[PDB]
Amino acid sequence: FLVHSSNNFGAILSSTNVGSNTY
Amino acid sequence: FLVHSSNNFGAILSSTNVGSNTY
Amino acid sequence: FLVHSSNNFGAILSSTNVGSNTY
Amino acid sequence: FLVHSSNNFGAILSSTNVGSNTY
Amino acid sequence: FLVHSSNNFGAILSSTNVGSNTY
Amino acid sequence: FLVHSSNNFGAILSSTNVGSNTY
Amino acid sequence: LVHSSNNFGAILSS
Amino acid sequence: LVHSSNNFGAILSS
Amino acid sequence: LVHSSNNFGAILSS
Amino acid sequence: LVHSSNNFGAILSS
Amino acid sequence: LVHSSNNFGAILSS
Amino acid sequence: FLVHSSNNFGAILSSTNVGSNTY
Amino acid sequence: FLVHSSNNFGAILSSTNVGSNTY
Amino acid sequence: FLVHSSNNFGAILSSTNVGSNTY
Amino acid sequence: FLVHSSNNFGAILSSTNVGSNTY
Amino acid sequence: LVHSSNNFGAILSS
Amino acid sequence: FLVHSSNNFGAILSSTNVGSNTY
Amino acid sequence: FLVHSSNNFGAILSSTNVGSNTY
Amino acid sequence: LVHSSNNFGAILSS
Amino acid sequence: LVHSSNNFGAILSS
Amino acid sequence: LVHSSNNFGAILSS
Amino acid sequence: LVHSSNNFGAILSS
Amino acid sequence: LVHSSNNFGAILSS
Amino acid sequence: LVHSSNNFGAILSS
Repeated sequence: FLVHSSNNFGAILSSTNVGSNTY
Repeated sequence: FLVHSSNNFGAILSSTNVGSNTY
Repeated sequence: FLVHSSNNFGAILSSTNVGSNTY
Repeated sequence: FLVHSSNNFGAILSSTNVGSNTY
Repeated sequence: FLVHSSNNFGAILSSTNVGSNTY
Repeated sequence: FLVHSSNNFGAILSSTNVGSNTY
Repeated sequence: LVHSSNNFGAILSS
Repeated sequence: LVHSSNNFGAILSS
Repeated sequence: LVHSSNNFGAILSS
Repeated sequence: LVHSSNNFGAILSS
Repeated sequence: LVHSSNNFGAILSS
Repeated sequence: FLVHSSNNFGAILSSTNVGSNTY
Repeated sequence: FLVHSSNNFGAILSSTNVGSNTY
Repeated sequence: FLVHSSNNFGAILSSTNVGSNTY
Repeated sequence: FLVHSSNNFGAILSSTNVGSNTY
Repeated sequence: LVHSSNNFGAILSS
Repeated sequence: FLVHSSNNFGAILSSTNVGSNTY
Repeated sequence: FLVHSSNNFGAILSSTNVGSNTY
Repeated sequence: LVHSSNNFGAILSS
Repeated sequence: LVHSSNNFGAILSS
Repeated sequence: LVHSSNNFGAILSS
Repeated sequence: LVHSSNNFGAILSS
Repeated sequence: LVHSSNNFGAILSS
Repeated sequence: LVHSSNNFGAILSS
């Protein structure tokens, strides 16, 4: 058998910025 | 058998910004 | 047998902004 | 047998903005 | 047998804005 | 049997910025 | 005393 | 005393 | 006393 | 007394 | 007294 | 005086997909 | 004086999809 | 004086889909 | 005086995908 | 008294 | 006087993917 | 006087992927 | 012969 | 012969 | 013969 | 013969 | 014969 | 004969 187990107990803050390109 | 288990117990804050491109 | 199990117990705040492009 | 189980017990706030493009 | 089970016990606030484009 | 186990108990802060290119 | 067998749903006892 | 067998739905006991 | 067998769902007892 | 056998889900007892 | 056998999920007892 | 001038003479194809999140 | 001038001479195809979330 | 001028000379095709959420 | 001038003469193809997160 | 056998998940007892 | 001039004469293909996170 | 001049005459292909994180 | 003075709009002559 | 002065609109001559 | 003075818009002559 | 003075816009002559 | 003075925009003559 | 004075933009003659 195959078992994928993910357990998260903490706060996560993710910020992603893509852009600001001048052509 | 195959078991995918996802467990999240914490606050998650995600911000994504795409754009601001001048052509 | 195959088992997909998703369990979320925490607050989630997601903000997505796409745009602001000048041509 | 195949079992998809989704369980959400927390508040979710999602904001999506698309637009603000000048041509 | 195949079982899709969705269970939501929390408040959900979704805001979507599309538009504000000048041509 | 094969077992993938991921356990996170700490706060995670990730910031990603891609862009700011002038052509 | 709560006994649950083959629980695929969400069970909430208070 | 709550006994549930083959529960695929949502059970809420208060 | 909480006894759970073959629990694939989410069980919340308070 | 909490006894869990073959628990693949999330169990929360408070 | 908490006894867990074959626990693949997340168990939280408080 | 202040002059904002935007001139677009080419075809623009924009595709945006937001979603497909399981909780 | 202040002058905002927008001029578009090309075809524009925009597709936006928001949704497909399971709770 | 203030002058907002918008001029569009090209075909525009916009498709927006919001929904398909299961709770 | 201040002059912002944007001139685009080429085809632009932008694809943005945000999502596919399992909690 | 906490007894855990074949624990592949995360167990948190407080 | 201040002059911002942007001139683009070439095809631009931008692809952005954000997501695919398991918690 | 101050003059910012950007001139692009070539094809640009940009691909950005952010994500695929397991917690 | 096309003469345009202070053109803020779009002028198309064919 | 097309002469336009202070054109803020769209002028189309064919 | 095309003469343009103070052109802030887009002029297209074909 | 194309003469342009103070051109801040886009001029296209074909 | 193309004469351009104080050209801040894009001029395309073909 | 192409004469350009104070060209800050892009000029393309073909």
